[PDB]
Amino acid sequence: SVIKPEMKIKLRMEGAVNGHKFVIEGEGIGKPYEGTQTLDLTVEEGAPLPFSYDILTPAFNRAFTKYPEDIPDYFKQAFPEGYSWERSMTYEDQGICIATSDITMEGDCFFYEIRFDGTNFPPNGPVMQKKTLKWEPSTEKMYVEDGVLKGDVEMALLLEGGGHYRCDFKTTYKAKKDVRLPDAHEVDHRIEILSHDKDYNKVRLYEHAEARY
Repeated sequence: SVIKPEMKIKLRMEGAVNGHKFVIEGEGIGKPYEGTQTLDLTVEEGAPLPFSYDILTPAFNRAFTKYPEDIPDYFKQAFPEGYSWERSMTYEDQGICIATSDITMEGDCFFYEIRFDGTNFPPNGPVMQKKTLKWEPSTEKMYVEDGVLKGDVEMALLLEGGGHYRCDFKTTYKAKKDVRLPDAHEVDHRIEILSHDKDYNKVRLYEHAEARY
């Protein structure tokens, strides 16, 4: 098929959180049909990041999802032409992020151009005080609306002092060509920062994702 069993990834994210501009370069590799991938990410502008890196990690490609044969795979169908997504992330303390990504393919390599913007995070909140530990595993509900695919997922960041910091993700996924559309289903996620240097200038990031009814 067009999507090979092993695919490389190159990316750039440009963004700003509470007005702090940053840029991150990324390269990685994954297995699209097994729904796994690992990225090496490097801050190239705006170091040291004054906010929690975890708010960024889900912005760093549902092509990397294990899809059963009887659910149409919106994402792998979309290539070689590719697809884009747009996402709002509404945190429980009125911090808000918006991200977009345009995903293309050249050979055995995905390319992402990501924009990430976040505003209104409280100065003593867990994002600006870097109190987050990891995202809890999640279940994203995939559904069709306006001829495209949407995903809604209730997210929670585990916090240092125990407790959780919650966020509602809404994503719209837009294939660049006509594809077969699935029925409502779910995608189970696990995302982990495997390793990082002190200020998260270097980060190694892993996701596993699998679709089902």
